[PDB]
Amino acid sequence: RDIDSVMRLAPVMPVLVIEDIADAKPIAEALVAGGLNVLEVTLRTPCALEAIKIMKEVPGAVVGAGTVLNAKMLDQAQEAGCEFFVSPGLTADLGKHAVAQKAALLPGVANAADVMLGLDLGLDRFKFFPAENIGGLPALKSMASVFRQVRFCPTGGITPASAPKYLENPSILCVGGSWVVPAGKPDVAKITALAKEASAFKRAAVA
Amino acid sequence: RDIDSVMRLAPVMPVLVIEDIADAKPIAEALVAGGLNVLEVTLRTPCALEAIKIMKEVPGAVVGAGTVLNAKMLDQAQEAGCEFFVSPGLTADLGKHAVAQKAALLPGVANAADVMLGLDLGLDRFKFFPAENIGGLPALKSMASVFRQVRFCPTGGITPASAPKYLENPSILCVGGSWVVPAGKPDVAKITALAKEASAFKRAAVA
Amino acid sequence: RDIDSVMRLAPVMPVLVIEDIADAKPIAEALVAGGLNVLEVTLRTPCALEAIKIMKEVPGAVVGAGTVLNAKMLDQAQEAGCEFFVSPGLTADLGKHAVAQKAALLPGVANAADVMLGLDLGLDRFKFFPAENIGGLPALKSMASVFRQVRFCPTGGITPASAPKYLENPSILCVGGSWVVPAGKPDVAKITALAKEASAFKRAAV
Repeated sequence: RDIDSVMRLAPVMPVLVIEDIADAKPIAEALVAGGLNVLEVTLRTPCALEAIKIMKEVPGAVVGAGTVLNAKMLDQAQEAGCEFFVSPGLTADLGKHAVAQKAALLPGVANAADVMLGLDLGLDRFKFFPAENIGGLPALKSMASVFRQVRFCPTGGITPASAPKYLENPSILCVGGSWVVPAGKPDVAKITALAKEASAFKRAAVA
Repeated sequence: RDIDSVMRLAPVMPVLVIEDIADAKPIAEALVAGGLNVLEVTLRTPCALEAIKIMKEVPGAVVGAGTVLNAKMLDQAQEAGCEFFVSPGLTADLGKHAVAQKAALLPGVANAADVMLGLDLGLDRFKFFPAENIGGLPALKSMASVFRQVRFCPTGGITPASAPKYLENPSILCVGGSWVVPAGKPDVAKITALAKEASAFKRAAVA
Repeated sequence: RDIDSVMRLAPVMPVLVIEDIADAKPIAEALVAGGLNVLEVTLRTPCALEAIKIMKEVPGAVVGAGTVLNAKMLDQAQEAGCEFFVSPGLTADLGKHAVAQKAALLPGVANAADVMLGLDLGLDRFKFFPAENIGGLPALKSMASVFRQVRFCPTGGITPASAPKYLENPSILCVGGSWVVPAGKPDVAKITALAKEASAFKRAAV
């Protein structure tokens, strides 16, 4: 499954920071019950690859790795069973490797030079990151109107209040956010409710 | 003619999106009558290279291509007769190719690394894009005071109201804007009047 | 001395634009008397390498070069006696060269791709520049929370009022600023007082 398809499965891609492996299964189950099957587990905590291997066992879960900073990490996340890969930015190295490896990479962009490098490598789906701190929807629209063939997932500072505005733009296939898994102790009921709310967001884009 | 000379010809560089080839000659005539000889035709529409070939026949018109994403597009724009090339960002590839080809490229920058990559390739004139979404004049002043040898053309969200503020800064040679060719149906009188207005903007950099 | 140590010496790294070589010694003396020993002399003026050579003779001065755009300029700044190097951004070339040369480079980053390139080269201390124009503390926090191993010095639009907010974040080791050497005629008393004031900023990191 290529990255464009992953982006269309759900309106919101939860960005998970797993601080305790005990939380992995319940978080994943709650998200999936709520209709958010596509899970980005960030490689920001030491227990992240275990957490991935655990969520991967949850039926319906499409588990990816975030915070993939280089080819090494991408290779590790792959071995662990990740179906796609998110990185906060793009380097030529990470890109060339993802392409070579047929890996569904969703790399971060912040400006035209980033997208252009992406395009040169044969990539056309990017994470706009960190969205709210680098110009927000206005900045993304400017990029979208220049790179017509490109589609985005904005992440960074997006909330339940701002997500539907981004999703009204057809250049945006989904948004990333952590508001869906709050605090630090998992409340399966709260998570499932926030996920239901979020999985019902309308998108302009043909999903 | 090198890119610095192009930038000094006029205070405003119209950013044209030509949707109907019938409009190319009249738009170009109107702009040139108005004192805006330097025309950026964006490669955002299917008829853009024809349009360039038409405007190129207009006496006094200095026609360039915008939205040049890669070396392929640059080569095509060149074959078509473009005198200069604008891109929304800069890659090492597009840059090395422009330099090699002696093409007057005016590439987009959004931050210091972009400028630094430009400088390494032997380029010192950049488009700051999309200006109003990446910090505006305050951001551009910061860059300008660091890269003293560099000069800019900001494009992106600039209006008749903001253009003279950018043009007061001597690091700015001109600005790009699309306000000069409004709507989608050409009014030669309106265009010429808006161009006269804009061609009389004072610039610190050019008397 | 590596770059992480330079960053910890003082809370504020003055960013100096020396417009007149006569001003170099007095500025450096005043800053050092004020407890800001770490001086970044930007290579933005024609007299900057002379200025560096002068400030380098000032006892207690740790002099670096700023606005190092490439390997050539780094090598020149080195020859002139600089102990560390700051650049507004990072290129693979400048980075590879700094690493190869064991030079304490503090390069500018503005987004994740910049940091990622840094990390690939073995660097983990960056200047976030120009801070106030590319998202400020909020943007920096977003970066810091993604790149947990990295530490920053924000520069660009920082003031005495905002500097302590940045320094409360433990990902930030120090800030750069020019407010400490005002105007364009040096007032040794004003400079020393502003430097004392700035040298007493608390930092979460140190």
